[PDB]
Amino acid sequence: SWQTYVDTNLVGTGAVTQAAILGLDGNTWATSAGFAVTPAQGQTLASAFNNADPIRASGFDLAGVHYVTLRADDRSIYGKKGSAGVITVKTSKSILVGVYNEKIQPGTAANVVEKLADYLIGQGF
Repeated sequence: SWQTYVDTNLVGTGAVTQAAILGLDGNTWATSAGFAVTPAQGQTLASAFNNADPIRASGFDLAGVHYVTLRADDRSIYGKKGSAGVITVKTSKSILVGVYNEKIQPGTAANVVEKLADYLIGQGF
């Protein structure tokens, strides 16, 4: 879903000053930011979603960013750390990753990512 919205606003700063689309062990789709995630991107998200134990306690880490992760098991997963935030939710067989800094509020980005998804939720991937 963020594919076409990745090369325009959604990523430039249409809610997040950075965003990437990874997940699903089938392949990648499209990313756009200033951080290279290790090759274990789709392998760290599918495994991180085991029992909300590793992501809940201690939190998880990536190339150079990490969060505490509050809830992660229902369907959406927008984690935060107190300054920046990474909205990781599923849509069209892909987990968008709204990577933004403190400039964007954890609510202004969760509101736009909630409506866009609302469109792809009717189907459910």
